[PDB]
Amino acid sequence: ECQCGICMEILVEPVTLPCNHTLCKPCFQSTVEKASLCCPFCRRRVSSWTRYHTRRNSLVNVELWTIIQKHYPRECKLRASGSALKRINKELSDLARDPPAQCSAGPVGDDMFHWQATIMGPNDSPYQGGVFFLTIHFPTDYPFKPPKVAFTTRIYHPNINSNGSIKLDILRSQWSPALTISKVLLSICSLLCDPNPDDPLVPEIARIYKTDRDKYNRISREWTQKYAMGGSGSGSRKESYSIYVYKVLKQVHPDTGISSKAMGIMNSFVNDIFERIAGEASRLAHYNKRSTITSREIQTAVRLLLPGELAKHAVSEGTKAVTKYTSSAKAKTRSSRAGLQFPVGRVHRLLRKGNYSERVGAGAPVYLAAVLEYLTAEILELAGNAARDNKKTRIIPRHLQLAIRNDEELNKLLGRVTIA
Ligand SMILES: [Zn+2]
Ligand SMILES: [Zn+2]
Repeated sequence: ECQCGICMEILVEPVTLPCNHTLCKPCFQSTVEKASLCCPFCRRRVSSWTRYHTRRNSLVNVELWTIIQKHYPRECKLRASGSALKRINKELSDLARDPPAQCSAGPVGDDMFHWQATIMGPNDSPYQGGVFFLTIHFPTDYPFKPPKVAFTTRIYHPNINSNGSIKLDILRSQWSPALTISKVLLSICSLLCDPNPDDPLVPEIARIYKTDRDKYNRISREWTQKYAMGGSGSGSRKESYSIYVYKVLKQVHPDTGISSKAMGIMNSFVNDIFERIAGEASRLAHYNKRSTITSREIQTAVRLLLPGELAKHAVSEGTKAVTKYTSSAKAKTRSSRAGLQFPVGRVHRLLRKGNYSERVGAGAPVYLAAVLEYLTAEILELAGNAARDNKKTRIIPRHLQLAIRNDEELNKLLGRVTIA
């Protein structure tokens, strides 16, 4: 609990500066002794203090060091043996440990430096009942530089403008590494309950808030209604498509099996293709200020990321799936309605879960599921062919690597994925 405000790892050889900020010795030497010679929290000069004590081996607060060592030895010894990414990874764990009320945030797909966040309109405030989405961008120098935070949902606030920019001291001048994204999100919640009209970002809204509060409250609720009516993230657990890879392998090679080690690689392929297409689809949606990812954003992602004929075929399979899905009967399952083996409803959840956008249309998961199915069928067809070469009836990792390397286009697509 008595943690280092920089790295969020248990204080080892804590160093307490004259300003009485404390940071573990590793953080101190890297950020104060090696270059800055200033406190990373309040920026007070500690040059004279650092040189006087480094010569006498008296940087560590012995009293503080002995207490945490006896009380919490396991974490001191675990730690004993980049910084931005790890700090961001520790933030996500902190968010899961003490989830901030009315708030949630998580990375966009597998990109840790780009998060999505939701803020429920605080209770008894004119934004109550609305869900407000925000975009968070962690800089290279995190936590030494602030995170870029902005609203993507329009809101009526004296300190929030049409760009989604948030005028809030801790986001810039008063930012400190000791702050966490959870603390930042809770400060935004307070700002919604108690605007700061005397330091406005939108003077008109501040003047109305200062001279006609009834008006301000009315317009805030109308805006909350018109525009405001985002989770842990993708998580660390690896999804699997074994059920559906098996189904496709049966269609393509009914007399050929696939080993357990090979199936894990197939999952890796499918998960990698999902992440890349959805990630690009997320970029396009944000680029064009669209709240919903649809079949259009998925297609353009496939057109750009897939090579040559794979892209053309995948685009065809995705277009035919959506077309068949729109004309199908409403009663059957979504996968059945699109004529696919891969799970449409499940792909939609994973698209929603990955924080790729505020909303996800019904055509997107159909188009993406059909693309995943097609690419899976191509890999399995070639992998099965590769196995038949070696006089084998069961696909193994070696046959998967062969099929990818022997196909120019698939090698371009999956060559970077590691096969053991
Ligand atoms: Zn530290
Ligand atoms: Zn300080």
